[PDB]
Amino acid sequence: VTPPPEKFNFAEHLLQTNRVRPDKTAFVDDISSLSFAQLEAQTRQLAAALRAIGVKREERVLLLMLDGTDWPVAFLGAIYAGIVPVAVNTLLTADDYAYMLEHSRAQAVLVSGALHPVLKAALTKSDHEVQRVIVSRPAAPLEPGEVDFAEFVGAHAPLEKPAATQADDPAFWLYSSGSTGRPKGVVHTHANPYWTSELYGRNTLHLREDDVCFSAAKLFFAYGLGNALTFPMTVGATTLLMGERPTPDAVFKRWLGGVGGVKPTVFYGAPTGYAGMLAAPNLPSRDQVALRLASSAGEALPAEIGQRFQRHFGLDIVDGIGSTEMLHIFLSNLPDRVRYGTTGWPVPGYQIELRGDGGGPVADGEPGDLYIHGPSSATMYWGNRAKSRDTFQGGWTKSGDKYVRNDDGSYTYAGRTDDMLKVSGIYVSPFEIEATLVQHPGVLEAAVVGVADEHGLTKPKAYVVPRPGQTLSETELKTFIKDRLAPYKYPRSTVFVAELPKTATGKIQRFKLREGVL
Repeated sequence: VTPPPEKFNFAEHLLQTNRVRPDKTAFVDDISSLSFAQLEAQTRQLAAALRAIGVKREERVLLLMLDGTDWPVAFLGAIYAGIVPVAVNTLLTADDYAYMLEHSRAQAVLVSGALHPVLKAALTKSDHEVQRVIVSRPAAPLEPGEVDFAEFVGAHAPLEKPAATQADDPAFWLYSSGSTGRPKGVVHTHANPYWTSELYGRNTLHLREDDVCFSAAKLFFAYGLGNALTFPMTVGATTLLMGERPTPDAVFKRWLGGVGGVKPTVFYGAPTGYAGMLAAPNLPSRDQVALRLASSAGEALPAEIGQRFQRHFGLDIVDGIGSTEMLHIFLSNLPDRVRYGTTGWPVPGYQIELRGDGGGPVADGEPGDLYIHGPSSATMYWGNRAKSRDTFQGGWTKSGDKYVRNDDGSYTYAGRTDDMLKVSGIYVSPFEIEATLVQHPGVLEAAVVGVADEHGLTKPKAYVVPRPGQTLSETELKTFIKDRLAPYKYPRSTVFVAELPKTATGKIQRFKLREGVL
């Protein structure tokens, strides 16, 4: 793969790529579609609009939007102007977004109607610098300071040239959270999504122009931003976008061609989603779908889920691992070479090392910490030198995963180095769930650990010591957490116990709970 030139604007790169196919559908969702020509026009008009309200090169804007055709216009429009969109999870709290408005110093926000109320709460409580709120598909009346996205884009002529950025200039941010602390701003450059789109989307998955891509993983996840924006725009594929939660029924409606008159040929999602689908009584039969490739990431794929999907569909599930910091997948099975129970082989372009307790070599078959060297790595966590030094170790990026290398050069997941759980293929801190539980007045102490469900997928499980002399049931505890935590973070079971295993010092020995001591 030839490196991008040193003067490079990633949005201009994607637009120029598709000037050969102006009338092909680029994006379609439940209510709208954009051809590549329509997309380029709206992208450049948004770039002009953001400049006209005074947002400058290198300044951030926050992009808080459900998946839909305005999302790539927002993302590429900022990037075309050399403005840095900070693309964020749409399931967070107002406090989370208040922190991100302050930390990013966002100068504008591009927000979906359905998310405008949470964003208003974040604006009201923070010391932000937002100059304008641009609301895609408002669901309630707007006030001064807020403008409808279509009217904002419609009111400006398209910007005539892109910002003259360098390949290694910041292009956008994603946020990534650890087991404690605030989300970290992962800064990615204009070159980074060129590399993941060429090395993984083109050269590993062999995506092509006549594909119809559809990702259950939203565009704000690094995985979904490549699956359903940077990868298909790189080869001129059409992409289907869906605002709503990806249940088996919502995904099957789209597999069957129920939206936009298109049937997806490439599907991406998490092992939890694949399991939920394979369990659905109305799982489509193979002659009803046009899928030719099924990608998974977000948690290790249990072998039985891959084997059952292959038995049913005649397609393997291609499991790979990436990270927010590496932008997309660096270690993966191949479409024609899948070894279930492993995450396959290094993606060409990336070097993988396993390091032991002193940074040394590990023998094959021994677990080590996984480090990655490749050209799509983020530069830093913005404003956090300490955590940047920990993760970005002279050219190598620490993932926080442990892995074992097999005799055929494949790699098998061996756990985390930092207490995080991957549940429904999304990071969940057990300490967050425990902080929620202990705020219930009937709870004395709580410890949360991951336990495999019946399909082999990790779910949180909570061990709770009730306060003597309050009554407290499992039902009350479920009600309490309902609106306090996202549904993916719900413990799959709660076990009431009289005490928890502790060191001599009073530290909870979480490992003893995982070993089944209670």
